[PDB]
Amino acid sequence: PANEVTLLDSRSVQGELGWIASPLEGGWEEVSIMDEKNTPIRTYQVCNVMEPSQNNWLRTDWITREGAQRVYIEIKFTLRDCNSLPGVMGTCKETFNLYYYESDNDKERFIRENQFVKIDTIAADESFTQVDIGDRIMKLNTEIRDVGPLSKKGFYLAFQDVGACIALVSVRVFYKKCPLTVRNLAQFPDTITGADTSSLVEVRGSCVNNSEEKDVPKMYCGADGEWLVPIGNCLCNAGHEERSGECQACKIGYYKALSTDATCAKCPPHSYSVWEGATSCTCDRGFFRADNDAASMPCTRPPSAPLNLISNVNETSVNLEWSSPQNTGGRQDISYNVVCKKCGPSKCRPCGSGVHYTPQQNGLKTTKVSITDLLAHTNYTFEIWAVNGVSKYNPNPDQSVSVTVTTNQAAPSSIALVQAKEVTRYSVALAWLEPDRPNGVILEYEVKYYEKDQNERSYRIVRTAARNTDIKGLNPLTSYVFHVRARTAAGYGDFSEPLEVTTNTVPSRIIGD
Ligand SMILES: *[C@@H]1O[C@H](CO)[C@@H](O[C@@H]2O[C@H](CO)[C@@H](O)[C@H](O)[C@H]2NC(C)=O)[C@H](O)[C@H]1NC(C)=O
Ligand SMILES: *[C@@H]1O[C@H](CO)[C@@H](O)[C@H](O)[C@H]1NC(C)=O
Ligand SMILES: *[C@H]1O[C@H](CO)[C@@H](O)[C@H](O)[C@H]1NC(C)=O
Repeated sequence: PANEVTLLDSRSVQGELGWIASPLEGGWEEVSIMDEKNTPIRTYQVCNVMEPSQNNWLRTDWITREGAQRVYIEIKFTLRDCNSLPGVMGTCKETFNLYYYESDNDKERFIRENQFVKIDTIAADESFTQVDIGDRIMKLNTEIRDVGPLSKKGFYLAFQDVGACIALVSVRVFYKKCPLTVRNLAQFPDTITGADTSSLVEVRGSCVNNSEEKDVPKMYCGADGEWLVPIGNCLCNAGHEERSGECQACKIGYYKALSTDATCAKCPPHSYSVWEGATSCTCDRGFFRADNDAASMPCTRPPSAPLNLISNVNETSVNLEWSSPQNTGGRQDISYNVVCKKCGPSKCRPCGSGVHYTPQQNGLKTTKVSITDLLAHTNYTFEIWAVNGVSKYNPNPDQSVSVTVTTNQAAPSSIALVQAKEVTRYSVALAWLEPDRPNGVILEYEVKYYEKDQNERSYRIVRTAARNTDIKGLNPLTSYVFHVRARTAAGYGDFSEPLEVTTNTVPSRIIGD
């Protein structure tokens, strides 16, 4: 596996591994066993089970420990049951002994007779047998033992047969490491396991490119080569976000302003980021951000012109009313500034004075202002400007609309004749005269209507340029009241006397059928 590093494998070793036996003859014997396919595997067998005592040694070649302290030894072997051999009770054994000795000499010519250390007496437990199909062996035992802590450049493994009936099929020697990994944006290197089978090796992580440490990244390498639960983390730098084990630049159109931010966010309305790894979003053309700001908050724009600009005049005092613009851009910080003028295109200077202008004349949150005390018979002109937190960045006169007005201009008279031209079950067509004395240019007419009955009465308004209108979508057989008034730059005339019209049962020709 990725957590094991093989120091020796007898099955890999080609062509007579070869191993020192003592005695050289009559002890452990090398013989090749045939697998399913392909090549032979060198094994060692002895079954000297009729002898009173046996001491047969077999020793590997020198094995480097590399950097390992704790080394594992996996032995696969077969064992013939003493009971299956006739009359060998008392001589025959079911175990063999395993030893090692550490050495800096990789060239030892003879098996040592003293300095070895016993790893264990190895027994085969029957119930743990495996079927090995590859080498054609029905009952194979596998036992693993471990040694350490190892301090020298290498070591020799030795097998002592005391009188068993045994074939050593394979020997694999290895150490364990926790494999290279990335955890919480910190890299942890391949780490050789500790000195004992219980050891934990503390490893400090390194921040990946390109991120910064938040809390010191640390993780334990367990002796089984598994990492334990890490602590600490690194955070992706601004303009980057965690993907896989890496901090990758924010994708086009996306941004991350601070390292403490989780992931990349798409640029908010009317801002964009044209480069990867963006920490900011450039405002779109015609769009801005106020000094009081969040780069997460969308860019905004100066509003459109205020709507339904309506003038009323009384003597020298001009009262004005308007409505919120169609496009705020948008923000709720909108306010209005009024602009006075005197002309009658060229020149038209400010009319500068100490006038009011009540309540404000600038930075105004309401839709009304009353102007008082300016001079009497002259044409003035007003611009009402819709303002917001931006527009100091791009002021334009189309953030305002104008009304030309004449002071001391009288309001128009009332209408005094309004007629129902055609009545159907759902509609009333109206027509009316111009007022006797418009006293100026008529800008539009307003029809006001409602149900005669006060309960469930809804007041509605229709505006028109012409002197007629068709009021549609009404209740049938229902009594309604209509009034009309005209507007000029001097304001509204008084409404006409009420005209009462009851819808009838005449079919609608629009609906047909
Ligand atoms: C305010 O402006 C109006 C519109 O221009 C002026 O009315 C015009 O006056 C001239 C003569 O000065 C006439 O020839 C036009 O026929 C008028 N226009 C209209 C209403 O049709 C008015 O004179 C100006 N008043 C002041 C005091 O400047
Ligand atoms: C002018 O406006 C005020 C508003 O209350 C009103 O009292 C006064 O009657 C108006 N003048 C005329 C000519 O009616
Ligand atoms: C981070 O450093 C690596 C080398 O470790 C370098 O190759 C790379 O350019 C850096 N990351 C960026 C900005 O792509």
